[PDB]
Amino acid sequence: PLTATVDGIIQPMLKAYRIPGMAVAVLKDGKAHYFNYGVANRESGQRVSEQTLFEIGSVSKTLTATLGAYAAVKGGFELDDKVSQHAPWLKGSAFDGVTMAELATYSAGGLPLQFPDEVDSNDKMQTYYRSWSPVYPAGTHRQYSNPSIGLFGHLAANSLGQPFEQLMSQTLLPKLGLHHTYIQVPESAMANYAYGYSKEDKPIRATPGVLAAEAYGIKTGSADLLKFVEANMGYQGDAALKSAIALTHTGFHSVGEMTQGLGWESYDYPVTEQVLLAGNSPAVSFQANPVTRFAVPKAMGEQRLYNKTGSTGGFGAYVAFVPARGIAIVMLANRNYPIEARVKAAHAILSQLAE
Ligand code: NA
Ligand SMILES: [Zn+2]
Ligand SMILES: [Zn+2]
Ligand SMILES: [Zn+2]
Ligand SMILES: [Zn+2]
Ligand SMILES: [Zn+2]
Repeated sequence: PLTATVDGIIQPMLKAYRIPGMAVAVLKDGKAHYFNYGVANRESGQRVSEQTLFEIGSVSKTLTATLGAYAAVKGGFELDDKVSQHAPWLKGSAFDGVTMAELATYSAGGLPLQFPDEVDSNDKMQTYYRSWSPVYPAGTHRQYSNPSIGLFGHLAANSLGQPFEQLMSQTLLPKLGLHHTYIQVPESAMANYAYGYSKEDKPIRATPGVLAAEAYGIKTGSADLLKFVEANMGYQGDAALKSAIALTHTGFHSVGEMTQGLGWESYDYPVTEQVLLAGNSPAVSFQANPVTRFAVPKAMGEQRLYNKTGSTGGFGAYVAFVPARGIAIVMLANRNYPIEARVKAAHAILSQLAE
């Protein structure tokens, strides 16, 4: 049984981690199912719905990756192009020796998790990339990195002659049928925007930063985010967007049991909880690891679990889907609670959905 299942997993988790609100959406047998808990705003008491806007943090990277793939499919660049081919200001830099695909998959050579301290203007960002010295040879190490995929999204949008935000809001989101998903939440929708809650229980929301839109800037609810997942299960429409989504299901290297694609990370299905936790642990996400290189990028197919974790100061999100079994789960919360718990919860739920 569906509702009691989700409730049984989710609600104890909300109490244990003091999660004020969570929106959950699952895909099964071709239908969306919504389960909503608690409040978007603990002081007003406004209840969470599938239309409540959450910061989804790095789940945004899957949309950025899709935009990037779309630009590639439309001929703005080839994934194997050197980065400086698409960044005149980077010619002569280390990015002469880095591909767009490496940049998208955090394997450029040791770009850090966050921009350094005062790399926080466009002009200082440009100087930063220009003067960057690789820690590792290109394509040998995976180090999860906002600068890395941030630059990828930025240059990809530029290859079509548009700012990232414009290409996302005027082309990609509308073509995916996502009309309630935002990089900047309009006044008209501000009523739906949840508050995040810090470790100290203060209401907070993410602020704009250098390449923040690209790396972790999407606000959306569970309904829209599930629609994006549905497009990843079977999109039939514009051939280009279909081809783009297909590119995000391509694997470029692996780290242990996890295969890195564009935005999505995936596992061989069926996958155990232990393997899913490991692939999403600090061991993989907060340090550089040598990769298992692929002879050529590989279409990963349907017998996979695809996922992405996402966090901001006040928000915690998780998404996972399994195309061959037609199941997916979206979990959006307004507290940045341990990824470990997100993963157990989702695994327990998906396990039941499969059955
Ligand atoms: Na069974
Ligand atoms: Zn239902
Ligand atoms: Zn500054
Ligand atoms: Zn630029
Ligand atoms: Zn629209
Ligand atoms: Zn696919």
